[PDB]
Amino acid sequence: MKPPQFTWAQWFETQHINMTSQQCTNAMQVINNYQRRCKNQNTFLLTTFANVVNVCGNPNMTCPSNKTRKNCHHSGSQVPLIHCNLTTPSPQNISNCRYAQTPANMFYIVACDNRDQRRDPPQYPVVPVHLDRII
Repeated sequence: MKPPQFTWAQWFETQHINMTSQQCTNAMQVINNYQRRCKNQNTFLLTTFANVVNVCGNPNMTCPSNKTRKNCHHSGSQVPLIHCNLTTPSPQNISNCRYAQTPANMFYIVACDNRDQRRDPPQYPVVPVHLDRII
């Protein structure tokens, strides 16, 4: 779920780029405090926002998660990543939700769209809006 103060691009950056600690339990507190629930699984890509914007310039392909959508783009190269998995729920005290961490080196597929006219910076006309698949 996206909180209202974020554009889709800003929420993508928060969930998948800005890993605020190398430890999943700490990093996940940010996502979970914003969306008011402990997310069951989440991938952080060890790459830059600018690098993902450049992936939006690669050829269009069908999104693995939706046969009807053609706004997806393959990374071309692999990147390091960290996958976080919920081990310990706590729906009445989100702070005490714990995670495992799994490091890997994989390709990724992102969905991209035109930026939010009012709120996204003009610097980037085309932005990532969803992490569709890791492969």
